[PDB]
Amino acid sequence: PRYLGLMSGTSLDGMDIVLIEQGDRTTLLASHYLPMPAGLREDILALCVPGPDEIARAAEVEQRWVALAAQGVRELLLQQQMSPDEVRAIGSHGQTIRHEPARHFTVQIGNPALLAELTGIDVVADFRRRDVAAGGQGAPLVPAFHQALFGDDDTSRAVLNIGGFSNVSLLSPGKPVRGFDCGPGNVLMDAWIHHQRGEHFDRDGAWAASGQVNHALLASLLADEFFAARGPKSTGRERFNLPWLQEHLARHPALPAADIQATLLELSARSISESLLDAQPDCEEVLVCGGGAFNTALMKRLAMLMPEARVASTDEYGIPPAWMEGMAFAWLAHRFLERLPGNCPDVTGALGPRTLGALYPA
Amino acid sequence: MPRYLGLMSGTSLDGMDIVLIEQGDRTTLLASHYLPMPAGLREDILALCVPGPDEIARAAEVEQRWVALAAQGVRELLLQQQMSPDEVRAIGSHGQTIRHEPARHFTVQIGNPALLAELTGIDVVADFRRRDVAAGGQGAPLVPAFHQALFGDDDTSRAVLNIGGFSNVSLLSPGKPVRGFDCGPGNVLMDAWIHHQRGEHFDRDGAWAASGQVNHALLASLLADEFFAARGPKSTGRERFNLPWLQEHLARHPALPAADIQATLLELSARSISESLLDAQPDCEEVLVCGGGAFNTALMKRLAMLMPEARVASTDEYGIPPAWMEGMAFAWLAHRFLERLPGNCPDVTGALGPRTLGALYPA
Ligand SMILES: Nc1ncnc2c1ncn2[C@@H]1O[C@H](COP(=O)(O)OP(=O)(O)NP(=O)(O)O)[C@@H](O)[C@H]1O
Ligand SMILES: Nc1ncnc2c1ncn2[C@@H]1O[C@H](COP(=O)(O)OP(=O)(O)NP(=O)(O)O)[C@@H](O)[C@H]1O
Ligand SMILES: CC(=O)N[C@H]1[C@@H]2OC[C@@H](O2)[C@@H](O)[C@@H]1O[C@H](C)C(=O)O
Ligand SMILES: CC(=O)N[C@H]1[C@@H]2OC[C@@H](O2)[C@@H](O)[C@@H]1O[C@H](C)C(=O)O
Repeated sequence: PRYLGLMSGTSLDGMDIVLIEQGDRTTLLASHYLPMPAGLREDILALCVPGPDEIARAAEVEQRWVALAAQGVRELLLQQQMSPDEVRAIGSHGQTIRHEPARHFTVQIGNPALLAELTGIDVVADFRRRDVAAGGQGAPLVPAFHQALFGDDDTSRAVLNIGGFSNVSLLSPGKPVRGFDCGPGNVLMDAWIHHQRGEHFDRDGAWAASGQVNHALLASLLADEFFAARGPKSTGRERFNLPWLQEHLARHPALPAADIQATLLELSARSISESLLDAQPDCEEVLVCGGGAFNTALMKRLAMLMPEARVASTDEYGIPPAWMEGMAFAWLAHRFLERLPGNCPDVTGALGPRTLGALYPA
Repeated sequence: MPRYLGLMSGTSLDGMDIVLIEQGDRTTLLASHYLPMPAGLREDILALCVPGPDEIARAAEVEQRWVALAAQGVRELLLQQQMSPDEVRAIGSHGQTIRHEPARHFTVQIGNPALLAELTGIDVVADFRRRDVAAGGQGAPLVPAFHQALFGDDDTSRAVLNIGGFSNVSLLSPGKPVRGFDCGPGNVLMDAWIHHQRGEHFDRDGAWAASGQVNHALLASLLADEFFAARGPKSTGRERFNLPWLQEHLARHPALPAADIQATLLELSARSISESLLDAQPDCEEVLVCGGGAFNTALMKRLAMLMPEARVASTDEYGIPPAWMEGMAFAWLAHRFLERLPGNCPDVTGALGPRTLGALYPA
């Protein structure tokens, strides 16, 4: 059977649409990227902070989100010369607008009934909430998929997503899959360069690379309680955001903006490397996915901070780093429909294995 | 002959209805259980029915408590019936409407079905309205398909009329597609007015209304609302009919006695039902009344007088308790989802066509 996966992550760069075949293997068949319209991007970011009239605002924003998703699905199908009927189901994450696992809730918008109506394909959606209901963080969910791809008897591996947020899957032989969110990935580097220069992101980490790390600031940032925590943990824009950074910056006289950028890159690399090696000290291979894999400067620093391990993108292993998250949700649709568990209890802290998501039939 | 639970909490927020049916060749009400709505939860839910601050966080927390209460209701029914959760195929859960905006193409029912599934250990089918809305429909009312299944009769033009917080009718005309719509306020304003004035949750038997005098001028002004003039598919809710709405009209006429305003509100519900029902189904022979309005003696008497051509009676007279019809309908829709039989009526909702309604959250 073939499955579509739809992901729109933290970074709000665009929508990912993937087509896989699931048999004994998971094979990527096709992909399609649609950049996020600037208006829709702003309207989603506006829902990530508490504000007024959120029920109505969210209901309208998610109509536009779903329409874009359905358009992307249509475009992939046309490109591949396939009918919808050839696809078993779409696995749709939706869009996170609030993540408060401490308060036992997570909010992904993306009106699945409307996605089913527009695409003519069954939709499996709302994957995180059964994990949270069972006492879990609800995140990260990719570890079960990372296992399916890269679980190796002889090799101690970390599979590292660097999206807006970073998260790692620890694949240790003869051990439960573990993992967690490491902290910020691209989110603060993207925020800072956009705040300062109106750029979307820091191309190849060049701006960061042109600056010097500021020790006082780095120490300030790394002392956030999130970094000290071990075991299951998940985060989001609730914690790591421009106001948070500004608060730290206020405690010292002004710095060059590129030094701040440089420190933000070091924050990402340090929080990742230290949480990864704290959990899996005998790691021999770090398999990097997400768009952070294209930040040359970041990838260099990760290799330096983890000299024991080979740091490489998943491309080496036949999986494009950009499409890993899309692939995961396609996979999760399959897991739903076969009634196999989608969470990893030692990742999320949930009471046990759970079937994740909900079916909206065409 | 599988068994389904139905879980419903309507706009009146009086409480939570849990039903158990068997769905063989026909629908059989096996059991029911009623939970009063805790006062704090009722207020928290109402607070979400009007635009306000921090709604995403407030709704997420409120629904935790709604689901916990629903789950305890399910447990209590199963304990009373000496049943295991494994004996139930699925729960059909409407959730709780907090916003209904058909003209903006959205409707919002809270009630975290994944948590409901976790807590009950029973498969949940929820989120019934949004596929109909997706297909261009009102999303409401959804009972007509169930009403047709229960009471469809090729000999008799019947109307099945729910009088809850809001009123809605199912028009079962022999040889014709099922039609229907919300009629207007049911109990919502009579409840709101007596609570506003005296702190009562409802006007028992419509005795307070009956003591007052209908104000014909005020009545005409209320019935002049554009909603009442619309025909075909239409749906409404607290967004339209609420205390501010009444008060804008009250600031037309002099300082009326509160009992006269209550009498007027009763007549408003009676006239809006009678006028819309008769307009759509002049041939109506029987009006079968369900929902809590069936228990308002004064209202039922007025409906009878305003529709002298039809036999007006509660569904009790036809072997379904008026109180439990809605819960039964959602249990039935869980069934329809599983069998992939359509849940909507396009000539009711205005949708493009028949649709499978709801979403499955497996235990
Ligand atoms: N050439 C590059 N140099 C530096 N950073 C890059 C480059 N290309 C992409 N990025 C970063 O990667 C980010 C987007 O990665 P992505 O993995 O799509 O994030 P996401 O949206 O949070 N996750 P997803 O759901 O997988 O799309 C951008 O915002 C940039 O910060
Ligand atoms: N004895 C009675 N006399 C008068 N009114 C009554 C009586 N018993 C119940 N009611 C009314 O019935 C209402 C509740 O009916 P119910 O059928 O539970 O509505 P609901 O389902 O919550 N609303 P909705 O979702 O709009 O259909 C109460 O708020 C009262 O107004
Ligand atoms: C609540 C939420 O949307 N978390 C995202 C986010 O983006 C990265 C990281 O934080 C991860 O934990 C999760 O996404 C990926 C797809 C996951 O669940 O594995
Ligand atoms: C949006 C919404 O929840 N509408 C309710 C309300 O309560 C009565 C009436 O207005 C009806 O249209 C509907 O409920 C019943 C259960 C229905 O869908 O038939």
